[PDB]
Amino acid sequence: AVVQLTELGNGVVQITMKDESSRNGFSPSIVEGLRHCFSVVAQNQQYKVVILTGYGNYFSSGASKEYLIRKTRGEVEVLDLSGLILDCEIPIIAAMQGHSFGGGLLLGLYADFVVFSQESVYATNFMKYGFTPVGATSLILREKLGSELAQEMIYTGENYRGKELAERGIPFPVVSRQDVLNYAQQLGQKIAKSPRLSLVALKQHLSADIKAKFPEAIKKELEIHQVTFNQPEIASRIQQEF
Amino acid sequence: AVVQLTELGNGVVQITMKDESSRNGFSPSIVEGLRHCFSVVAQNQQYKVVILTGYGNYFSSGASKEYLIRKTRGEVEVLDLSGLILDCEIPIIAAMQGHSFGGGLLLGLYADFVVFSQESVYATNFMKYGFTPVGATSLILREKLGSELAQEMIYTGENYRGKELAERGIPFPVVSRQDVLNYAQQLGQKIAKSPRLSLVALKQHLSADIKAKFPEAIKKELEIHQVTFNQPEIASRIQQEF
Amino acid sequence: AVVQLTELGNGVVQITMKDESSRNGFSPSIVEGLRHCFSVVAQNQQYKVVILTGYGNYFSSGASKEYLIRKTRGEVEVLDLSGLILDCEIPIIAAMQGHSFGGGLLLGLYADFVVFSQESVYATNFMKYGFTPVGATSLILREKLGSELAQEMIYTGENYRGKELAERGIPFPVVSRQDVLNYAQQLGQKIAKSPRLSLVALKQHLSADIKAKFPEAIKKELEIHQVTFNQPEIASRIQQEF
Repeated sequence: AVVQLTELGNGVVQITMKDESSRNGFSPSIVEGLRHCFSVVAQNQQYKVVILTGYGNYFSSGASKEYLIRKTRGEVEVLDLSGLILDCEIPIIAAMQGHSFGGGLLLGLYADFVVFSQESVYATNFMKYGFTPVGATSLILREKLGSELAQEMIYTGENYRGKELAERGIPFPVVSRQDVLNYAQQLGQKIAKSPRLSLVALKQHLSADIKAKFPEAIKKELEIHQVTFNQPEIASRIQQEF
Repeated sequence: AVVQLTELGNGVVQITMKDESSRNGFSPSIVEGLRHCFSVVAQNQQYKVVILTGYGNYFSSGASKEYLIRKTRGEVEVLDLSGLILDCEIPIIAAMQGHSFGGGLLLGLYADFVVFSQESVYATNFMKYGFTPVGATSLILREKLGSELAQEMIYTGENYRGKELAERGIPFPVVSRQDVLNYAQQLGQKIAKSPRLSLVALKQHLSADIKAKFPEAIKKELEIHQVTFNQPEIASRIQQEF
Repeated sequence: AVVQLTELGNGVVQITMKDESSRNGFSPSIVEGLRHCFSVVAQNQQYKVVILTGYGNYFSSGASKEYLIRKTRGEVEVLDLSGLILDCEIPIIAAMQGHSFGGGLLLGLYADFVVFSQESVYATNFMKYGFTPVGATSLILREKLGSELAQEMIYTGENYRGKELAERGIPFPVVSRQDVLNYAQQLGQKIAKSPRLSLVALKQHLSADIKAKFPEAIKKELEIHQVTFNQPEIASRIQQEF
């Protein structure tokens, strides 16, 4: 119920994340709804484009600070949602009409096209808490945003408004929040003019370089994360971010 | 006669494409003239820079729609003009004073330096007709234009004015059509100040990464093109583009 | 004495190059001071960030023309200062408050973060004299500046003001000379908020791709440099640059 799939016509579908209690964080119901909605897409051979979007002021909050505290005590797994986006056969547009944090930003950046909101806040959060990324952050961020913006965003963990990112020349559209989904929907109908077979073939071809590097990047980042996350001072740093 | 080589001084030469009947498309006379002019360059050890340019409102139209229709019926080969640019020992400047479409855009983007016209139209056409690129489009476009502009241009097949491309921050000069060739000629004399041996050595060095990936990229794209081009609905899509 | 290390607080240190006789060129005292100051950093496990900076109107002049003349006669080694920057365990910010030429520009571009001065002049000098780069120039410049700016800067050897580079959209900050060091110092304190272990781990991770390509790039460029540098006309070209 927190993640709904709706048909927009011409094989364009929308996956909408709405879990207001967690602010579209990676809650159990969000992860279940995403896996369900994307498996529905996988069974359907008529769909051509997916637009992934959130609700209100939120695209995706990623892992909560509560989750991170549970993790310092080894009570919870590392979540890897990359497969859902990466193994989807058809192009995905991430319409990030609201804020995206940590794994929430990665969730959008794994997509084939990304639309930012001008007013919203975007962050690879990890180093805000003093530890290194997971989810092949380095690979995807350097590929999509360029190495210098990626490097600064990764080292600092700091928050960037959509408009600040445009001003530093990211290749993605950065429009007003009320325009984000509409824009994605227009781009979606544009792409969906093509035969589905060509869209599937093209996506596989264009993704091959990143796809080939991904398993190793994921494993390497995790090795480093497990070391840096599990240092004594980390729990207290997380606490100071509440 | 449709492709002429002229000496500009200081080892800078110009290859001018003028086939008005086909609009500088890949006509038999254009392909013959290009192969001839570039083999002339290959024999000459005095030349330092080539400026490749078209006529009037056209740099290069690539394969005609008529050619594509002949191709749906297996009457014509896939044209691969990459060798002519890629195997040239000396730097080439593509002065694209007019429109460049499909293989015509690639023809310019294979060059070491590229100059765009503000008013002209630029497209990787393939997906306009519903099928995937040939000629290592993905490789070259992502390398020269960045992955996000490349991806959008490849998925859509749509037409972009020089000025629209500058506004989205491509690293190439985008000047008025009447300025394109002059600009290329000035850059050409600048480069030609260097010893020819250093120019040849530097070009080989800077090209090595792309050169190493190229045969595989070419083969892979062709494999996919042969599948997507030869689907039943394609002939009719081409027909609707006349 | 020409290179001094000073502590700025919170594990941020500054390495200041001041050899006014050579204009911060790669003089014996500059190379000795750099090696000393960086080995001091290597022994200290408390430091988190280094800011590398020059004096007055100069960051680094690289190899003098006098040195190059000695080199045409085989009297001097090729200098490779890359190790000092590349083997430093902690992030380095190159605050290039003044001009940087040839190996002097590379010295800064090897760093994890780079700040340019608006008014200063920046050049990969090699081809100004008619010969090819050393120090993995192609690798680092294409990675940090993008292939098209890198290519033009490498082919021409020409001089670019900080402000000209910003106008062509380099991802680095380009601020007034009086602001360069302050800016670097602020960025330095920002980064130094993180645990040193995470900073060391992250730097290694983010550097791995370039680090893996570097020995081969260095060797390949040197092979080509040794050919192009040692051609008969080169000594006279250097002479005309005095």
